[PDB]
Amino acid sequence: EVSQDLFNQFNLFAQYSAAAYCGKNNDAPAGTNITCTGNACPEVEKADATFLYSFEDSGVGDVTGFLALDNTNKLIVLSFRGSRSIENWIGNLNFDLKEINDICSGCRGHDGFTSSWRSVADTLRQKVEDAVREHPDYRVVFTGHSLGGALATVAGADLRGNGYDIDVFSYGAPRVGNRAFAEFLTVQTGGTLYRITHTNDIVPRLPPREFGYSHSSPEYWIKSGTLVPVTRNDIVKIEGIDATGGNNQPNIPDIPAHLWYFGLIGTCL
Repeated sequence: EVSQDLFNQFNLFAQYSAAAYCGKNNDAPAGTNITCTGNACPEVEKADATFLYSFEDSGVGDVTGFLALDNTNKLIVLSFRGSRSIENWIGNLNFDLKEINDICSGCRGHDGFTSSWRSVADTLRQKVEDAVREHPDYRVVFTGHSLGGALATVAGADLRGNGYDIDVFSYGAPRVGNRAFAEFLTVQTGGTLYRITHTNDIVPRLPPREFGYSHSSPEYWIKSGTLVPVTRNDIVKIEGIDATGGNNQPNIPDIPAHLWYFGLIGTCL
């Protein structure tokens, strides 16, 4: 159900997302080869991919990630790590909205996601700008898993428009705000958001719609199970804001489903 070219992209960026968690890169010197433990990011190691800027517990909501240079794939990748211990994050998750009129008219988004990014926006926007300068030809891609999918989606919605297309690839990210914010992210030009979901992952079901939240469209749903290899025939595109029968279905959600996106993610062997 999706193309090989999209599958390969989905795969790479899951690993850039898995590398946020899986070591060396929570803070390591610039220009250094990006590497993971326990086979989390072998397509990243295959490339000439190095760090530009590593950050850790930055900003108000403690944002951890790395900005990278990938000369093989010709990318400029800004990756965000989800929470260090996710089970707790989910449970402690507050559903408070807060306005974000600077991103889009009449848009409210998750107050925490929104304030954390808002707090590192200027340093990170800056760092992304110098990379664009140095490599005008390179594709600018934001990505993250979980909470990092949120942050990469909120940073993508906010930085697009300044002359460089921003592609977002988010893995099991939670909803990020209201219908209007959903509509903005569905149609916001200057980049494509690839909201990737997996079977019954619980994170995408949060925060609930009942608290004023909506999802972007479309959705790329992986149907293979936890710990099952993913192929191009296991992903199906699902169209419609708040669409159903992809992750958003009435059955019992699950945590282990959240840690398997193409491979192990959100946790390091």
